[PDB]
Amino acid sequence: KGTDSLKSSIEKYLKDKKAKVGVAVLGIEDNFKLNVNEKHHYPMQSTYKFHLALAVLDKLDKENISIDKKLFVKKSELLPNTWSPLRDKYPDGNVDLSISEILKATVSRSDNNGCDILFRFVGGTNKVHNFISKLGVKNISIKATEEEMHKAWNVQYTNWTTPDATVQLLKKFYKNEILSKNSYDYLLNTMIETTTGPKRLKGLLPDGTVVAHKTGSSDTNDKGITAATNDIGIITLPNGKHFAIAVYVSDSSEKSDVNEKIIAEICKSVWDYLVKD
Ligand SMILES: O=C(O)[C@H]1/C(=C/CO)O[C@@H]2CC(=O)N21
Ligand SMILES: O=C(O)[C@H]1/C(=C\CO)O[C@@H]2CC(=O)N21
Ligand SMILES: O=C(O)c1nc(CCO)oc1CCO
Ligand SMILES: *C(=O)/C=C/NCC(O)CC=O
Ligand SMILES: [Cl-]
Ligand SMILES: [Cl-]
Ligand code: NA
Repeated sequence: KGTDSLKSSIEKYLKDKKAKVGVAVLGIEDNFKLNVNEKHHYPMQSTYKFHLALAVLDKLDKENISIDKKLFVKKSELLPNTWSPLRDKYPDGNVDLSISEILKATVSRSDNNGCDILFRFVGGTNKVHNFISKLGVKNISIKATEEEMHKAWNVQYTNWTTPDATVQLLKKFYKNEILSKNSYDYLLNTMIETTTGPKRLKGLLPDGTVVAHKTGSSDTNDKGITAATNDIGIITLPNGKHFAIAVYVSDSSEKSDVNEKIIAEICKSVWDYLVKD
């Protein structure tokens, strides 16, 4: 037992769930670790917008470009029929939008068009892949823009991660090992000031728990398979410490609300273990 009855407890919970669920927990201040179903590749869906914002913010820090500089977005780039509050605000495109505003839409509101704008800005999906790899985090594949993921069903499975790689990226980011102080502060606040995934990592946590996170979601095909239901981020414990956590519910046959409950229950049991010192 110890941190092992916790792993065995999560495995027991996953036994009857028709899905492949990956889990990873990394203490921030204290060196706590937990893995469930780790040697597997889970599609990231919109969670990889976190990695993109990192590459964006790093490019700004390094080239000394202000997050306030404006980018001209062509109307042809605000694609329709994809989630994009940017397009809904500026339906005619051909507009100068600050990188700050585009980041906000991409991270806090999961803007697909904002995401693809920001991929163009850093030089494409492969540039983001290199940036992550050069940080010393392995087993993250970043190959498809949001536009490419909305084509064939298979294409989302080519943006994949291990759960371990995510918590490693989260904790590097949180301990301010990646970005300038101003860039760190900005991305953190956009990950706190989100309304997404209310029933995921946050669902069963006490009221007022600080949760900086990024969700991702996919469709359900006609054999009832939801490819990806995800939530990842950093959580504050009652004693003021933090832990990074990622839950990837992949290729689920379960109903949608069950898929989020899986994230919520798993995170809740981790929350209870760590709340006991
Ligand atoms: O001491 C604590 O507060 C928690 C914790 C939090 C993660 O930094 O990590 C260690 C493992 C555990 O229960 N401790
Ligand atoms: O098709 C596109 O790429 C662009 C463009 C100019 C081409 O550089 O003009 C229109 C506005 C828009 O979205 N289109
Ligand atoms: O727009 C959102 O709030 C959002 N959230 C997710 C992850 C699943 O909750 O994806 C999106 C964009 C469309 O999928
Ligand atoms: C952000 O999580 C992505 C949302 N939509 C992606 C798709 O619709 C692709 C699923 O087939
Ligand atoms: Cl273009
Ligand atoms: Cl409460
Ligand atoms: Na999302």
